[PDB]
Amino acid sequence: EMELKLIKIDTSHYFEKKPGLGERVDYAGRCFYNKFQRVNAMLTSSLIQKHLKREIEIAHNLILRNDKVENIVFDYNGRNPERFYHKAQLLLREEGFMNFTAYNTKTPGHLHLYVHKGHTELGEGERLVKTLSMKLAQGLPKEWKVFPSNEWPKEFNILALPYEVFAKERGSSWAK
Ligand SMILES: Nc1nc2c(ncn2[C@H]2C[C@H](O)[C@@H](COP(=O)(O)OP(=O)(O)OP(=O)(O)O)O2)c(=O)[nH]1
Repeated sequence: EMELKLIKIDTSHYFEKKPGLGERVDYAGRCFYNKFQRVNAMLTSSLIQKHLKREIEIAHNLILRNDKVENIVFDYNGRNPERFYHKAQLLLREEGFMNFTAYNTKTPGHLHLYVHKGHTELGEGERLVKTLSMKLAQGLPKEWKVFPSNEWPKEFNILALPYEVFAKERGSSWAK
């Protein structure tokens, strides 16, 4: 199971997955089909339970007002989450990140790994997560996407609510 965990989800609005298809979006010379509809109403406790029951499929917006993000995220889409998570956690602690949480997503094997950085300017967070992704791809075949990213439209920087906690690490360091 899992109760309520602090990704510091923005609850002012949410995104609902719709059947289809998806609405065409052109972005940076490329085509996207958007299968999620923004809902301009609060993400309530009621709605999350419905999501956990799989009666609905809701996503929260990674990008906060003033283009800040609270988390950078690895979206792992492979079938070896334990191997992925092991190499990711070694990389993270080493690059200074000791606070992160991996959650199970809808497809067995898949995860979202949130790195609990704190409010970060959007561009900087895009860059930092890309750089980590590159470092990680040296030691593992790339079967993840990273968030936030400018590779897709701003509204595709959303994450389906997590279903279960896969793993979690916490810590603090002090030198000199
Ligand atoms: N706005 C928008 N966001 C999307 C769309 N497709 C995916 N996303 C966002 C929400 C998803 O949680 C996130 C990662 O996409 P994935 O296809 O890996 O889905 P997800 O991780 O939720 O499930 P899974 O890997 O299948 O366990 O990307 C879309 O068509 N429109």
